[PDB]
Amino acid sequence: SHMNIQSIETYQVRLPLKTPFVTSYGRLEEKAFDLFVITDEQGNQGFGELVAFEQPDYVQETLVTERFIIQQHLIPLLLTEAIEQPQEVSTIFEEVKGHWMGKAALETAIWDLYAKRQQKSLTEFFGPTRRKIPVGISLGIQEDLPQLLKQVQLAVEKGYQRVKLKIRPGYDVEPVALIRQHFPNLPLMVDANSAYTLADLPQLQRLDHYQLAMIEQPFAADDFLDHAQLQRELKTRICLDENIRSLKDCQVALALGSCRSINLKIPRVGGIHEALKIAAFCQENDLLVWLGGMFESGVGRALNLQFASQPTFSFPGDISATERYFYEDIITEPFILEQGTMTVPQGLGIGVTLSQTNLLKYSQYQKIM
Amino acid sequence: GSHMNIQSIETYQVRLPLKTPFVTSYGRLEEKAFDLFVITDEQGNQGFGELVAFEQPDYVQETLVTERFIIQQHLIPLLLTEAIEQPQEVSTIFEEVKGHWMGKAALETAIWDLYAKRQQKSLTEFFGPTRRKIPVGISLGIQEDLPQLLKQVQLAVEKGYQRVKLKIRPGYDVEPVALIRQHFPNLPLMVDANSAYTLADLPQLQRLDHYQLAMIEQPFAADDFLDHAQLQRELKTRICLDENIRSLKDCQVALALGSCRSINLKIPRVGGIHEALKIAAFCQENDLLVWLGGMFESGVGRALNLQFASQPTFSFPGDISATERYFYEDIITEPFILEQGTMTVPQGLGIGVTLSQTNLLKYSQYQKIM
Repeated sequence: SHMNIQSIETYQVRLPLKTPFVTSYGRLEEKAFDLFVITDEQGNQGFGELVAFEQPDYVQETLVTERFIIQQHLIPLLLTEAIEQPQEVSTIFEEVKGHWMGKAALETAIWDLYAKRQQKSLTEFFGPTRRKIPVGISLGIQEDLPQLLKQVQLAVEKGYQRVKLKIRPGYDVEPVALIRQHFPNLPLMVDANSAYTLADLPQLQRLDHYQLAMIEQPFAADDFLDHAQLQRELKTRICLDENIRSLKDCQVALALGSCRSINLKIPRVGGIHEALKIAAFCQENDLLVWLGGMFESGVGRALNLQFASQPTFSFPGDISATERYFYEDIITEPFILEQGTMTVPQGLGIGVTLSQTNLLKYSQYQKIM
Repeated sequence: GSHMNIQSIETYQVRLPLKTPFVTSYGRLEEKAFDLFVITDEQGNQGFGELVAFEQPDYVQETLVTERFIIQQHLIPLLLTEAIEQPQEVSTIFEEVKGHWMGKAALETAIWDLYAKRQQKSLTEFFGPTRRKIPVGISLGIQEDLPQLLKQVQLAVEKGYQRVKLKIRPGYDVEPVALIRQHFPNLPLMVDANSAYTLADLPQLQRLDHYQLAMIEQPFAADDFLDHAQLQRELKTRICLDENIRSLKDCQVALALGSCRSINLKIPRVGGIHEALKIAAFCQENDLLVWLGGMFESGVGRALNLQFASQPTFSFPGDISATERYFYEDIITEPFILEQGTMTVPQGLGIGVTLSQTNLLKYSQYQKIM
């Protein structure tokens, strides 16, 4: 009675955004994502989400291309061997190069399935975990400092224990100074989104005076050497994102001295097994690791909350209630956020149940096998 | 004005019959599929480029179908946003697209070809010093029957090849190498490890260090820099990286970690000619032996490979062969000349080839994108 996949179903969902995306390729009025439902011989069902964007701006994977790699190469690989432990999936997919998000979509669903098989919450496989966890908040560029200061104040009023400010060349030292002045002990970090170059090192060093938790990806998404040049000169921890796809990338960053913090995203790293290996390595080498979001639906969000609930993830991550980005979700229950703290879903697997009514109005169904 | 006004873009999805079908985890492939792109300006000049990506993501992540999609959905629209004057502008235009190196190169290489023709020059006139004819190497798979192996090496040498590449595996390395170095103590020989080894096999690889090998290619994982550096520090022989080198920055990291002393360069894998030129230069500046690898290109990609590899910096013969070595027929009108291990570099404007309308009709599906 080993895990014997009876069927695989998928929903191509398009969830309306409260704030549509503007990309170099056009506008996006909704976040598109594919859901995968893997049913075993027992009737148990594992849920997974393909979160890849519709354009290769953040990273190379896109929804349409990963969707193809899943049906043409990954699913066939997944269906050849009987799986005993979810950790075996990463090994099974090993022969497929790249396509991390496509792998994660299927791999995370197998972990969910396995958990349900054991009649346990997936959290039971992540070692010690919290029931509720503080989450951070991120503010975009606010040229009107007074209003920005207003935002931080409301953030603190709502109990958020950490704040992230997006930053760019002509907007960094001034706004960070203002917030550090009105909030001396507030955990603060900045997000440079690759907006700087090595020539801006002088400017970036000024931030060392404001006790920031970290400065995220100031240089190119594919750079290690420039970041190392900066990290050597900074007391503040530099954080990498796009560049960290696996345990080995963390090992290369550590070797080069590229950073002292890692932004971890399960889909970007290919799944839970890889995310777990990366988190363990960061713990052993003083690399502050935290979890980031990717506009996931409730399916991916549930998993993020559970994974981020481990004590290790002490720095509040980028996780919010689904309604922060959407009007509705495709799962039946809402996540509860009270004073910057969210409850970690309990219940078998990821602890969420699909909303057939909403899936019916926002998605296209298809039985792969 | 001196800008290339693109009037039309045409594509051909080709499937060229292989003399030896591919065997993949997804099935046998009787032909090498690839897409050709033709970019015509207002003067009637036409640039040719090729999308070489395999039909499965086993070598590298890109696949023919997915890159084909990225090209029409993202790259072509981007390509058409500026009135391009210099081919170097393409890689900058494409910079915002993450990854998709092979898709980028397909169009980027066509623009270089178009520009050269526009300037009334052979593409070689843009690669600095270049040779008219160049020696190419030969590859040889695993051969447990040493006697025959020695026979094939004897054949290659008799045929003029000045370098041989042997596929190697954990229980098959020193044996065939020692045999060849004993019968050809002066022949340039390299070994392709195809990521079949692990760091624990160090002692076995060290034994190879005493056969004057030009290099040992990617003994460890395709995405590894650190294990390779550990090995490299223990060997006199040059370690060569491939899958892992997508840009100049990747070479900079490899050099900083001491991962290798040689680079397998493939234009498609690197995103085009511009990045390839930056990589070759950095290699020449840092004593990294660079050579051109192959990807079963049709005559379009092959013509470019010969022209780029003709630069004297590419001292080590690369994996470039006549199209006949892998295919029955080609989609260009003329076969490449190969005499005693030496191939003729295409002269003529751009990459110097003309498409075979007859063969394109036999082996491809046409589509006018713009």
